[PDB]
Amino acid sequence: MRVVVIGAGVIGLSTALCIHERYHSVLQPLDIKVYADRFTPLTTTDVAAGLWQPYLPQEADWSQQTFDYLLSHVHSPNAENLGLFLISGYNLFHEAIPDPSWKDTVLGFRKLTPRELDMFPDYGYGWFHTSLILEGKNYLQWLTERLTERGVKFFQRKVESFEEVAREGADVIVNCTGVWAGALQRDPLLQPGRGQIMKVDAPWMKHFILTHDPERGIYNSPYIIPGTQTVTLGGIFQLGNWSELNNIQDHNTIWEGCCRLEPTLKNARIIGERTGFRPVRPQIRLEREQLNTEVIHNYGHGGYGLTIHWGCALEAAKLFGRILEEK
Amino acid sequence: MRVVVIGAGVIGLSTALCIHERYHSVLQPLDIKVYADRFTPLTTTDVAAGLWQPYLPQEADWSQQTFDYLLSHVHSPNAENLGLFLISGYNLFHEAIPDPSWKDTVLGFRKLTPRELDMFPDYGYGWFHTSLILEGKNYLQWLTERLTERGVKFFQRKVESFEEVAREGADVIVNCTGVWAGALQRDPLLQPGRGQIMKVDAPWMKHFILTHDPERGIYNSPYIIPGTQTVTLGGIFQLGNWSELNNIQDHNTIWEGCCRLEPTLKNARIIGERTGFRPVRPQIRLEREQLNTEVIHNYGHGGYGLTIHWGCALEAAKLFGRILEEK
Ligand SMILES: Cc1cc2nc3c(=O)[nH]c(=O)nc-3n(C[C@H](O)[C@H](O)[C@H](O)COP(=O)(O)OP(=O)(O)OC[C@H]3O[C@@H](n4cnc5c(N)ncnc54)[C@H](O)[C@@H]3O)c2cc1C
Ligand SMILES: Cc1cc2nc3c(=O)[nH]c(=O)nc-3n(C[C@H](O)[C@H](O)[C@H](O)COP(=O)(O)OP(=O)(O)OC[C@H]3O[C@@H](n4cnc5c(N)ncnc54)[C@H](O)[C@@H]3O)c2cc1C
Ligand SMILES: O=C(O)c1cc2occc2[nH]1
Ligand SMILES: O=C(O)c1cc2occc2[nH]1
Repeated sequence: MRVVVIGAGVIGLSTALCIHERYHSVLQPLDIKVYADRFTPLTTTDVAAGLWQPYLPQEADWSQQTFDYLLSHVHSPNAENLGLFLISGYNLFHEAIPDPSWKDTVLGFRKLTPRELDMFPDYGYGWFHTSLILEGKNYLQWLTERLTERGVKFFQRKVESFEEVAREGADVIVNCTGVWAGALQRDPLLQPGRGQIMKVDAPWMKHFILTHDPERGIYNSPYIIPGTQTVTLGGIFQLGNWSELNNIQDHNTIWEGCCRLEPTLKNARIIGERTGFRPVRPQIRLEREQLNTEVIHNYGHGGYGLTIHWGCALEAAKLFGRILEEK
Repeated sequence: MRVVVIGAGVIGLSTALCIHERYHSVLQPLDIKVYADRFTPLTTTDVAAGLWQPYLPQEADWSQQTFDYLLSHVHSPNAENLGLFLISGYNLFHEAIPDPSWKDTVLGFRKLTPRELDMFPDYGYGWFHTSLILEGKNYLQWLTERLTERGVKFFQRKVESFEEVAREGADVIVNCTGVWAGALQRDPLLQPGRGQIMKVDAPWMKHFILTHDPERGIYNSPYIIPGTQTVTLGGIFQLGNWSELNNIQDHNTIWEGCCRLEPTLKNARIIGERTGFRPVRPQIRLEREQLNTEVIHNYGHGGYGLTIHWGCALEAAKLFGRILEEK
């Protein structure tokens, strides 16, 4: 049993990891190799601030599975090398809207008192809550090391095709190709959703602030997310846009929006800045297909890959076990 | 006159700025575009620690042009913006060797003394001199800034060939594709010299230390070049290895190597870790070739492209002014 996971963001490495935790004891030899053309810190996953938060329905179970999972680890000392921690903060809107499904997964969820709404002249409604953050860059790095302990080998290649990989002699292929899955098997329902962010030095920001606006659309209005080192600013989401390139208006839009939202930001040193492509699909593709060869796809996580990736991996891992059960 | 520059490393952006800096006041209009599929922080450039030093005809001159031009700007306000500063430290050898030809270009060149030579107890000899560091990341940003205020537009684009660009409307194509040059036109002299590095936190390190040993060969023994915010630990050179993926054996090699050079780094926290491809050629190809259309080649700067970039950039400008005349 010779497995090739293609892809090395959060999705591809969790999966590999899950599959190894659960299966290596049960065969005989389990050989897993990962193929990506990009490793940290050059993946979409390296540009996510990594806040846990879904969109405003197995996907709910999955996110939640990942929340209970990370949380059960936040007060361990692996947590640091994971870049895992807890953070509170605001969601802000113009109009009233219903509580989300994750109401009760996050900690201490509630509506904002008028006095807390007094500080954001521009918003009429909000939530406060405690969530948690997984920095992509460290996460990816921790995953890397845990894989490398479990003797899992990496290779840098662009895979042109699944046949490429079956002919080398994979029995099982796991496609974790994020936004790039179309290149391998066509997907009219996968589109990139271009994001941009800046990293600024603002170590007094201890809260996340996310704003929402119906005309702007999802992930397209100011947000501010404190990290371990820098505070992440962003609020760019443009469907169908494949330019891996920082752009000047986006920079401004981010800067003006973020400073307006939080004037104190005006003196924060810009540290760096980056673009990525959220794998937008109306729904994560997470499912088996036969080629003689077996394929588990697991892409189309859009703007919530960190939030969900571990229910996905545990789910990809039952698919892997359902296969062997047919052998 | 339609001008297209391929590459956003120090070479392309350099030559670009420098071409525009010289001929914007004569044509009428000079329309300049940059096409690259990779920009900061994913070029080979953002990988260099950026320390000025050639090996041990024309390139000699180009290096000293680059070094003088950086010295003329070392005490200016934009040095910080540029990521440029003075640094001294050591070159350590097993045997005596001839003085290098840039002896008089760097400042205060000298032979190490007995007391100094007692500090590296594996090395019978070397030099101390004062040099400068031009930090790879900061520099490209600075350059993108100059080019952008200047109206040079950038596009994210893997160019599949010269004609495709030719057929758009380009009069001059400037070829700055580093190690990939050979994909646009076969060049069997040009090869990868993979290096890996780590960036550590050791801000008590105020000197560079280059070691050398022909029995490992070029860039293939330990080195410690301090930067603005961290210190680069290196010593890896692999001819023909095309794996962009940090390697654990190479990690150990650099780690063990430097902590032996400089025992003090065993307590240094590891910040990050990068692989790049040095465009290794027996010389820089910087020459004209007509394909119809005009092509200036500027690529193959091995492991001293920041050391030499302004010179080559000056020479590529020149070649450009000559193309005008003919037209
Ligand atoms: C600006 C921005 C902010 C974000 N913030 C958050 C956040 O706060 N919280 C959260 O939960 N999510 C966030 N996300 C969403 C999240 O970052 C992504 O949904 C998720 O990382 C995608 O993971 P992936 O592993 O599927 O893709 P990637 O990390 O992009 O990895 C896909 C891998 O597949 C490889 N690959 C593709 N094609 C091939 C090929 N043919 N051959 C070999 N390898 C191939 C690629 O090299 C890469 O290694 C954000 C996204 C963006 C853009
Ligand atoms: C570990 C390491 C340390 C180094 N340290 C130093 C140092 O201290 N001092 C020093 O002087 N030098 C150092 N160097 C050498 C230096 O990094 C290189 O000489 C220099 O970066 C080369 O710059 P570039 O413009 O040639 O190529 P690159 O940085 O690689 O830029 C090439 C560009 O062209 C693009 N491209 C290529 N083909 C196409 C195409 N078909 N279509 C569109 N775009 C294309 C790429 O995406 C990229 O943007 C170091 C190198 C390494 C690997
Ligand atoms: O811009 C984004 O993709 C984004 C920001 C953010 O905060 C929590 C989840 C999330 N996604
Ligand atoms: O590793 C390299 O390629 C490299 C190291 C170094 O120190 C001065 C120039 C230079 N290049």
